[PDB]
Amino acid sequence: KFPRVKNWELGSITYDTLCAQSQQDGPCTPRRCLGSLVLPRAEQLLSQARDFINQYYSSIKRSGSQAHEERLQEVEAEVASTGTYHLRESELVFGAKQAWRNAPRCVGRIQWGKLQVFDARDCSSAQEMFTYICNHIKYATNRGNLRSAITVFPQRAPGRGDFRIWNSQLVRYAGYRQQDGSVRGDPANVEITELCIQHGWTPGNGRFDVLPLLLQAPDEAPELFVLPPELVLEVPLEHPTLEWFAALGLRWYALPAVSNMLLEIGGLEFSAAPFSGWYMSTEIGTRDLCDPHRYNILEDVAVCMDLDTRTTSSLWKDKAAVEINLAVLHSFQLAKVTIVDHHAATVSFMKHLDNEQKARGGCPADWAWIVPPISGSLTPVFHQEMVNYILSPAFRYQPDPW
Amino acid sequence: GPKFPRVKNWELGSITYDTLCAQSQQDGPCTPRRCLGSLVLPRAEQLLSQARDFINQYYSSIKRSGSQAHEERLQEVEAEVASTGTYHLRESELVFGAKQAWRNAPRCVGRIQWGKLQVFDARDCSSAQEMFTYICNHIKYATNRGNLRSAITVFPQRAPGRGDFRIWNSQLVRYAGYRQQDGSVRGDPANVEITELCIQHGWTPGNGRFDVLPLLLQAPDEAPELFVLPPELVLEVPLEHPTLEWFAALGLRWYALPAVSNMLLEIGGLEFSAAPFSGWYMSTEIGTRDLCDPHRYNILEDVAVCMDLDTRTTSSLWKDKAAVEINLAVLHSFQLAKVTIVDHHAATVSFMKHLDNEQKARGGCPADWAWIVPPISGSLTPVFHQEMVNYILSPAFRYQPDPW
Ligand code: HEM
Ligand code: HEM
Ligand SMILES: Cc1cc(N)nc(C[C@@H]2CNC[C@@H]2OCCNCCc2cccc(F)c2)c1
Ligand SMILES: Cc1cc(N)nc(C[C@@H]2CNC[C@@H]2OCCNCCc2cccc(F)c2)c1
Ligand SMILES: C[C@H](O)[C@H](O)[C@H]1CNc2nc(N)[nH]c(=O)c2N1
Ligand SMILES: C[C@H](O)[C@H](O)[C@H]1CNc2nc(N)[nH]c(=O)c2N1
Ligand SMILES: [Zn+2]
Repeated sequence: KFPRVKNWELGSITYDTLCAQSQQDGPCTPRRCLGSLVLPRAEQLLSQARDFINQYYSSIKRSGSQAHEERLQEVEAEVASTGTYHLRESELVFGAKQAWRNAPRCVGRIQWGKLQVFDARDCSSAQEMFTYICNHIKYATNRGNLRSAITVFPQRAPGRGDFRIWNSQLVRYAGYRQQDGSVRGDPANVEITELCIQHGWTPGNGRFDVLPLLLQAPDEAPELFVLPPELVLEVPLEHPTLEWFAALGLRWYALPAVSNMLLEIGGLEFSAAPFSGWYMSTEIGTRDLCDPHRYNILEDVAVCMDLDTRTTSSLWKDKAAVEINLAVLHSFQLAKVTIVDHHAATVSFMKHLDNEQKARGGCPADWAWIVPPISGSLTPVFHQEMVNYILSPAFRYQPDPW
Repeated sequence: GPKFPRVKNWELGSITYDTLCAQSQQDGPCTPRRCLGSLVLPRAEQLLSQARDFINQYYSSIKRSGSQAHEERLQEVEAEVASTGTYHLRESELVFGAKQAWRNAPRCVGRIQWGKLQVFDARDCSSAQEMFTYICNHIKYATNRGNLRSAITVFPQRAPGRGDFRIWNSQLVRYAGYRQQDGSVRGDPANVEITELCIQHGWTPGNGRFDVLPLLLQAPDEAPELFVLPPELVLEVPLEHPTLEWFAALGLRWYALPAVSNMLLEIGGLEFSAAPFSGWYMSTEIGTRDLCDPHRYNILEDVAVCMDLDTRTTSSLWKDKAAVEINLAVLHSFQLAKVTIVDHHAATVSFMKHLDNEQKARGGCPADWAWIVPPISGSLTPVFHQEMVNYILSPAFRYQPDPW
């Protein structure tokens, strides 16, 4: 009923009691575990709303108070009359932080209480979305001293189409399918790149061309907006000891800003609610730059290092990957842009686990995502058993809107 | 697609559906409420149904399903259970079952080799002395002077009201761990308990970092007996680095033969409590887990100091750099000593081939992602990008709690 959770490095044991609060089923059954899958495939609104309002008044230590009773009344009155309701700004702020706190795949949750929430629910056009997005980027970037933020656009409504940001992140690089079937730039972005061109964008021809935004107001075709280049902070990549590295012309953007996820609070759904923090370096150094289906630079770098590329057992991939990760860290540090390495991040996540154990009796965590893509067992999270489950408020993946 | 789990590879975009999971007769620890896939230890009518299922599997495998020989074997199994409470496997049934248990092991990345397993039948064993003889024969055969051969030796099954055959050691070859006066451990901290148990049963201990442990072998209803492995039987590899000349001076070594000895082999409801098996190492297990785990030999800082890395800060990636060179030293040293070993890149490549093989042969492959993905360089290997479905099939290897 309550899972025992063991840490194999230290021998310590906890019991996860928080999982009993989960009201949403995941993909696993007693017959088979599907934990490694990336996307597994009024009365109800009212109970989700009540539970959320209960969570909110409990957080400000006012459970059972007058304000608590009357707010529940307002919610019931609104839902009974209209089939929906609306959150107060303070409730939205609480809800956004809780969705972050609840996110099982996020190693950065020690920071969960520190989040700037921009209320963009008064947005009525793709143009207004753009202005809000520009302000988010400026605030969050803060000349390299990154600040966590989320901008929340109008909720879904039974009648109409969603507000949507078509881009999966606010800042990404284009991928241009070449004549010879190869890709120039980021192969993950060929489709969105093609959509932008088809919506009137004049493309670059570089490996690191910042994509325009396609923003969608309800039941309208998406509209194209180019980010002012001064707003988009980038970091040229150099290596502390390998001089030829800077000459690879590699770079990455400062701000990791996820724009494709749905934010669910109290049964209400925010289909556009882009959020940003700061990078953990292995994501750039390992996944973005070294994934075979991404920039795939591993062999290039290894040849520059004069490593024997002919055989796996020289561990040329492992050596090149480490140096690339080092270059990312050195470069962001040099440019004075907030970044965290995987050792520091996982140490802080272990602290987060302990804090949550005391605060809530557990912490939903997805081990496959929490353990970094290099040097897994070198981090403390590798030796930590984790219990995974869905708590609400929650961030939810939504498929590309085309 | 159908009502079976959809399984995606994110590097290649390819999709399969796992239909094999329908064959699972045993619950794992997950529910719709919560996933427990990352936990190491998951929390006569019965016998006969497991037996029938296994016999059905055996006759399917030899293409005689529904035949007279198949029906007669089922009747023979039932009549034996009816009169004795148990039954016994034929030689070829044991061979099939042991191979199938390996094939079915979700945590094993080496399964491309599953059909090549030398099965030693030791079901005639009747004393701890004879267990020792069988184990020495296994080690000699498996080691083969460095040209390693996969093998399993199967001792008699669990029986009603009679004690088990048990090997107390978790592996046939492990190093001692000696608790020091200052609280530190000399040798392998993982083995402190077994080391102290060996001393209690009359072993004169060494005082090195790499002292091979004796075996504690238990025959039915007896105290375990102590047996020292003759040193000429235990092949070891001194560790050196191809370019860093000081590495050899560290005096590190590892043994050639990974031989797991504490797992239970379950076949058709029969339980083989002693059935040690062995293959060859994947290099990251030694280089990363055995040598670099904080709770094991913990040599990362030592090696990083020798490499002159800045160990005072995480962002120098000193742990990552040292771990890579230690892993390279292991591969290099085993290759130099002509002892079979496989790197994590070659092993995960072969496992992807295995997945494709099993997709065609059985419609899926149970696999534990957290164990298949190696402990360094995870996403540099193809298995990181492959979704995996985990479920329990029988025949199976199951973990056994220490007999103490
Ligand atoms: C402040 C610094 C932060 C760090 C270092 C961090 C770190 C990470 C990392 C490494 C991942 C896995 C990324 C991947 O491989 O795709 C992740 C995922 C995630 N993070 Fe955090 N994060 C931070 C801030 C935030 C914020 C501000 C939010 C929302 C308010 C958030 C919510 C999420 C969610 C929902 C995921 C899963 C995303 C997905 O499914 O693609 N994180 N984070
Ligand atoms: C032939 C070369 C082999 C290779 C390269 C290999 C590789 C591996 C690796 C890397 C692991 C994870 C070990 C750990 O981290 O503790 C593992 C586990 C396992 N292997 Fe294989 N293996 C091989 C042969 C075998 C054989 C012959 C058997 C049995 C017949 C077997 C059955 C298992 C089982 C049952 C586990 C899980 C053990 C546990 O739960 O502690 N493997 N293997
Ligand atoms: C198919 C699919 C499902 C899903 N849940 N998610 C995705 C995004 C993928 C996950 N892996 C790569 C890519 O995500 C890339 C974006 N990752 C940034 C995470 C981050 C880091 C620091 C601060 C933040 F605010 C956010 C795709
Ligand atoms: C508690 C517990 C549960 C469990 N299932 N397992 C264990 C042994 C642990 C697993 N992780 C480290 C240690 O096992 C160390 C032994 N692993 C050798 C694997 C191997 C490699 C090549 C060929 C083979 F035939 C076998 C402990
Ligand atoms: C198939 C597998 O689940 C998939 O490759 C996951 C593994 N772990 C991950 N972990 C993080 N942090 N981000 C990812 O995109 C992934 N991908
Ligand atoms: C907590 C976690 O499940 C545990 O540390 C696992 C992770 N993956 C592993 N994978 C392998 N191959 N061997 C192990 O011992 C472990 N340990
Ligand atoms: Zn699961």
